[PDB]
Amino acid sequence: RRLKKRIFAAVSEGCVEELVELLVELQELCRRRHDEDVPDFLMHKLTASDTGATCLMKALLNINPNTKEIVRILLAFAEENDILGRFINAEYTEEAYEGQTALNIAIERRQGDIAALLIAAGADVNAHAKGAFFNPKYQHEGFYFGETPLALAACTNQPEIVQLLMEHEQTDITSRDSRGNNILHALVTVAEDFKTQNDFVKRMYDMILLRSGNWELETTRNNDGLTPLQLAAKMGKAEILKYILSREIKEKRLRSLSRKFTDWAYGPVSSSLYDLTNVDTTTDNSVLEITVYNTNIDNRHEMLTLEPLHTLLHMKWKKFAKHMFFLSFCFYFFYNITLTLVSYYRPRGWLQLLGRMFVLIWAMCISVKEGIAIFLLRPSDLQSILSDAWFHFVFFIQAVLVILSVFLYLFAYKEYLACLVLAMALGWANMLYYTRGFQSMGMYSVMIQKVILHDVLKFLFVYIVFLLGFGVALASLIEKCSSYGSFSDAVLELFKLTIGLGDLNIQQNSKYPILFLFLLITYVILTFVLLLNMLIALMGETVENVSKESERIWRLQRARTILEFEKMLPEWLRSRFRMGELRLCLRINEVKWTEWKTHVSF
Amino acid sequence: DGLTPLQLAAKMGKAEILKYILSREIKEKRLRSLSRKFTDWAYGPVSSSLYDLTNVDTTTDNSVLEITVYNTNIDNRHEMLTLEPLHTLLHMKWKKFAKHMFFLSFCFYFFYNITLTLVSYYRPRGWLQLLGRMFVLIWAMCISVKEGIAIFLLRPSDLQSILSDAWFHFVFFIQAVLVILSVFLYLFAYKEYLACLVLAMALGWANMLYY
Amino acid sequence: ETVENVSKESERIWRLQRARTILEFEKMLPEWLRSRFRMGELRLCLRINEVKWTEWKTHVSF
Repeated sequence: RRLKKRIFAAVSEGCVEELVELLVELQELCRRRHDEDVPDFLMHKLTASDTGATCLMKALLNINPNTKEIVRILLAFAEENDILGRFINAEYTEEAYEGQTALNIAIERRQGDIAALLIAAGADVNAHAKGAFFNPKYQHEGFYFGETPLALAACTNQPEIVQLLMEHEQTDITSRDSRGNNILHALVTVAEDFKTQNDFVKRMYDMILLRSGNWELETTRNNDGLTPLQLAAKMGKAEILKYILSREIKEKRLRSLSRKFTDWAYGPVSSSLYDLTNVDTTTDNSVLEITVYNTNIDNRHEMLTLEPLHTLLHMKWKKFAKHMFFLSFCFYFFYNITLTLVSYYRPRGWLQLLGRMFVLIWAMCISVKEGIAIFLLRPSDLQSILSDAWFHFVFFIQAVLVILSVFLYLFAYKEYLACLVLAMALGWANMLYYTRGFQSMGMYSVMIQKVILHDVLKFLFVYIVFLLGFGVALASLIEKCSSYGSFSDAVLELFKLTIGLGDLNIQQNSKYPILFLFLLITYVILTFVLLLNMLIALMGETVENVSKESERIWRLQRARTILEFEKMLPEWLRSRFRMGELRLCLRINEVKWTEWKTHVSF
Repeated sequence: DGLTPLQLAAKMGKAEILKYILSREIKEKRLRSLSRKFTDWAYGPVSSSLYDLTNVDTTTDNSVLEITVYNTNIDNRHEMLTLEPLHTLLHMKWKKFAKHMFFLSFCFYFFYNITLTLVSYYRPRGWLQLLGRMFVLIWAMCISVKEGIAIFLLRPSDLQSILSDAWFHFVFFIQAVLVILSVFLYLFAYKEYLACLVLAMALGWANMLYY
Repeated sequence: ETVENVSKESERIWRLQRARTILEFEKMLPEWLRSRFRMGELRLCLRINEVKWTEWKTHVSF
């Protein structure tokens, strides 16, 4: 009741003589045997009852210029009463830091010598700090480091303790923690995608993999089924991905770990074989399909520009995707030409039935294809971000409008013309999707979507309240017997007056003509001059901001087209795999006239 | 003037001395009551710390939050409103009780303007309008007296010089007095109530951009 | 020129207008219902907790 808090206050600040006198006094209080329990009474007088923290963690959490010898005499006292086997490896009891033993706090607080002192004293290294704070839901709620002391020494940039732990006998390196991660997935989750100056994590990954010297750390999957390569492609870290995909290590006994084998080099020309184990579309979930089909990252073009992704997409294009894209565009052009010629020569016999049937067949095909492609619209993050969720909707709406027009035409209903001309107008406005094949037209097909979604929806969501306010404030003072008779004619007159049409004549059948004229002049100064040109200043800002970022959007849209047309193929006709076994080992060759010349000029 | 060094450094707009004073961690004993932030525990990047809220709240009548928000004579007000314990204080003060009050005020003003629009559109060129005229008159008297108080406290006359929300008090008060003037001219024999009523309705629908 | 100069300075103006709305709605309350004060005595001592992933990583990387 009194010695426990006394020794807990004693261990904190570092009064050594008070500490050793209270430990020998605790030994005398232990000497009078109450014959209840040998270890539980010692734990009750040594560990706190609320948190679970022992005197060792309290010594380590509160470092001071006399912090080593208090741990040494405390371990000597633990060594004295035969308690050290269940004392130096004690964990928390609460479910917050549940598992955080003394070795983790020793490693985290940059105390390497105390860490080696505990590991030489018989500390456990396979401990798992599996508390909920250690594996939180997001990145901002807790410290995720893989809950092992080896990964904690690796992520906090202390390579001394990493070398000190890998040379130990018991420290299993491929130990998978609660999420499934080994040390390499934890190193990937800590790393930073932007090229910062001293990035320790690439060096740590390098030396840990070379110190292990086995393929096993590189290919174990976590609970989501992702290797470190697929995980670094998932999270969007371009530097670790660029290191892993092109890893050239030259000496013998570390050569099966390499992934790029340079075959021959001469000046700037170099031919090299890359490895394509998990970077293809052979398997169901790979680096190409991950780095193209993401939405949760921003540097997708920073990842799609490095080999063997760039040459893989070029070979995949010029082998079989260019002809499939131009063939799809030709079929959609003939479908829209046939729909236009049918809907223009409407009967106000035997020349239309051929001409109606191809339209109906291709409409049923397009509707069921988009029905499948929106049935797989499960993640609902593709809807949030601009990447090609819209065109599935518009193609499906045009197909169902065509088939609804045909089924209303074959019956006695004469409202088929509305559905048919909406189908034809939508079908000719959908041809801008096929302007992603060129380079100078992708910047013109993405601008429409960025400007409609960013600016014009905002300006219309403000302009509707001025339109409604002045519409009822003008229509309600017109005497019933000029043009402003109803609400829904005054709203049309104000819309005509906004876009430069319409008559701003004086004489409407009012009883207050000066008030009517003042409201009309105020509306024209608010929306013809102030609101409209402010919208055009905003649209200029959006178009300027997107036309300096057009080529990234075009490359990403082309890559998504590649992988969609590649998934469209059957299992046969995928006889276009890359290269025979060396492993797949795609052979590429490139010239680097900029790096060779600055490498030589020094 | 009744200002501590903390309130003075918030008044003059000096962000560096304010950032030093509000988060002052001194670690040795005998200089620990002078500290204002007590760091409770730290682990890697996660840190939990207790800050002090003596003169940084709205408990007293003149404090650092009320000074650094309600100023006009400075330019770096966002440089001061982004440091703790002001940022988390405004977030807690929002999500506890101010979000519901703001959305409730917006819903009441939307229903007041919908009722004013439906009354002023179906003008008689009986028993369906009197309910419909009376809620408009009650909420107009409430809004007019609220803005009358809020412009009665418009003493400094530097809030008029700088864009911060002196305009909307004027426009809300003008729309409220236009509504009550239209009602009092409608209950008499005057037929110039339509001018005041449609100016009130147009101003009431252009005032929804404040929300 | 004005719209370009204000749309690169919009988020400051929005944060300041939100803060003025907070303090106005807080002054609107009576003396009762200000049972939403921050934290009991240690002094008031608001407890906050934050992660600083940028300062920790550059502090560690040296």
